[PDB]
This record gives sequence, structure tokens and C-alpha cells, in this order.
Amino acid sequence: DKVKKEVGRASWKYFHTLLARFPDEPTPEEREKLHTFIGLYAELYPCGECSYHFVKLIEKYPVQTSSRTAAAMWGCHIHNKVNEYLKKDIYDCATILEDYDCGCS
Amino acid sequence: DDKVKKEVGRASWKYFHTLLARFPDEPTPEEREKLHTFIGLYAELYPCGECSYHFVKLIEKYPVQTSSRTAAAMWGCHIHNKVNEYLKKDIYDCATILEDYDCGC
Ligand SMILES: Cc1cc2nc3c(=O)[nH]c(=O)nc-3n(C[C@H](O)[C@H](O)[C@H](O)COP(=O)(O)OP(=O)(O)OC[C@H]3O[C@@H](n4cnc5c(N)ncnc54)[C@H](O)[C@@H]3O)c2cc1C
Ligand SMILES: Cc1cc2nc3c(=O)[nH]c(=O)nc-3n(C[C@H](O)[C@H](O)[C@H](O)COP(=O)(O)OP(=O)(O)OC[C@H]3O[C@@H](n4cnc5c(N)ncnc54)[C@H](O)[C@@H]3O)c2cc1C
Repeated sequence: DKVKKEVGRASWKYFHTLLARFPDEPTPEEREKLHTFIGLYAELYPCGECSYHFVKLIEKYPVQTSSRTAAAMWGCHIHNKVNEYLKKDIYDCATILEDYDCGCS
Repeated sequence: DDKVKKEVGRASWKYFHTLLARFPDEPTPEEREKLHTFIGLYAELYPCGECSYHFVKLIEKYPVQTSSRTAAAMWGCHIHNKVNEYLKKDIYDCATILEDYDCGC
């Protein structure tokens, strides 16, 4: 439970930062890459029950790849779906883009 | 700024090594291809421009080993050490790479 949670926190941090650095105006190939990436991300997540649940979640909520804004909002919303499932607080997605600076800007 | 980049990197590696350690001991051909495709996208989408370019070149030089989670995890330790080497950081002992990142699942 301890390790599972630590892996989870690290993964979300990476996840949200990745989406926040996606282009504002991606090319068709970049959109496809993000789409393919998310599918594999869900399938390979290092937790059986987590992966099963996430695969089902992205089927209901396909990643929005048209822009950095859409992608980041999508990420916050899907993370909140997991929060709902786990009886955790619902995160305010209002400043999602600013919450995950890459330190690369 | 610099702290952000470090925090994102630490989280990313934690996720990365745990994902590899959770890969099957005996993957199917399709699972091996999924990991191969995933790593390529992981490198291309990393949230830091210079880092992404550097890593893309690294995985081209050191292709991901997908025959088993043992081979994949060892490959992960080796490639992370190449980044350590480039950044003049200490080299991590890979002897217990699987146990180091148990999924706690
Ligand atoms: C893809 C994925 C699927 C998972 N599925 C499950 C599951 O099915 N079952 C299970 O037990 N565990 C699951 N986990 C684990 C779980 O989501 C948690 O990571 C873990 O329980 C630790 O919770 P936490 O309370 O520390 O915060 P986390 O949920 O790990 O949050 C990290 C932090 O990010 C912020 N945050 C919270 N919500 C959001 C949001 N909506 N958008 C942006 N930032 C947010 C907060 O600052 C918070 O402290 C999964 C993790 C991932 C990464
Ligand atoms: C794909 C990727 C590419 C990156 N490229 C660059 C880059 O080009 N330039 C730049 O400035 N930054 C880059 N970074 C960031 C950098 O690698 C570090 O994450 C960061 O500098 C913080 O370093 P750290 O000393 O805290 O430990 P990190 O290197 O983040 O290590 C995390 C921890 O994992 C363990 N660890 C160390 N080595 C290994 C290993 N070989 N195998 C398994 N576990 C290990 C240790 O317990 C350590 O504390 C990248 C990160 C990723 C994830």
C-alpha cells in the first residue's frame, strides 16, 4: 500500500507535466503520438487493478489531443475520476497548466 | 526552476523503473512490441526539450531490451546510468534493480 501510493504519486506528477508540455498547436502526427502513448501508458501501468481500471477509463474518456490546454484539462479530469473512485478529494482543475511547471520553460 | 526539473525527473524515473520491473517474465510478441513502441514515445514526449532529444538518441544507441522484465529492468538501469554519466552523477549499482522497484502490488 505504501509503495503503491508512492508509485502513484510519482506517476501522476510525470503524467500531468507531460501533458502540460504538449504543443498548443500539435501536428497530426504529434496528436497521433499522444493518442498511442496514452493507450500504452494505461496498458503498461505497473499495477494490475490500476491498469484495468485506467484502460476502461480512457475508453470512456479518450485523451483530448487537439491542444496542450485540452490535453492538460483531460488529464486533470481523468485523475479526478480515479480520485472519485478512491473516495479522495476532487482536485480543482482551474489552474492545471500552471500547477505542473516543467522547469524547462 | 531547477528544482522543478529535478522533481519531475525523479518522479519520472520512479515511474519508469517500476513500469519495467512489472513487465512480464515471459512477454508475448505483442507485449514486447508494446513496450518497444512505448519507450520510443516516452522518449519523444518527455517534458524537457534538451532531455527528450538526448534520450531519443540514447534509446537509438541502446535499444530497449524486451525479452523479459529482467532484461527490461536491467536495460532501464543501464540507460538511466548513461544519463547519470552525462550529468556527471554517480553510477547506480544494477544488481538488485527488480527488487529496488517492486510495484508493492
Ligand atoms: C494511471 C494511474 C491509475 C491509478 N489507478 C488506481 C486504482 O485503480 N486503484 C488504487 O488504489 N490506486 C490507483 N492509482 C493510485 C492513486 O491514484 C494514487 O496515486 C495514490 O493512492 C496516492 O494518492 P495521493 O492521495 O497521494 O494523491 P495522488 O492521487 O497520487 O495525487 C498526486 C497529487 O497530485 C495532485 N492531484 C490530485 N488530483 C489531481 C488532478 N485531478 N489533476 C492534477 N493533479 C491532481 C495533488 O497535488 C496530489 O497530492 C493510480 C495511479 C495512476 C498514476
Ligand atoms: C528520460 C529522462 C531523461 C532525462 N534527461 C536529462 C538531461 O538530458 N539533462 C538534464 O539536466 N536532466 C535530465 N533528466 C533529469 C535527471 O535525470 C534527473 O532526474 C535529475 O537531475 C534529478 O537527479 P537526482 O540526482 O535527484 O536522481 P535521479 O537521476 O532523478 O534518480 C532518481 C533516483 O533513482 C535512483 N537511481 C539512480 N540511478 C539509477 C539507475 N541507473 N537505475 C535505477 N535507479 C537509479 C536513485 O535512488 C535516485 O535517487 C532526465 C530524466 C528522465 C526521466
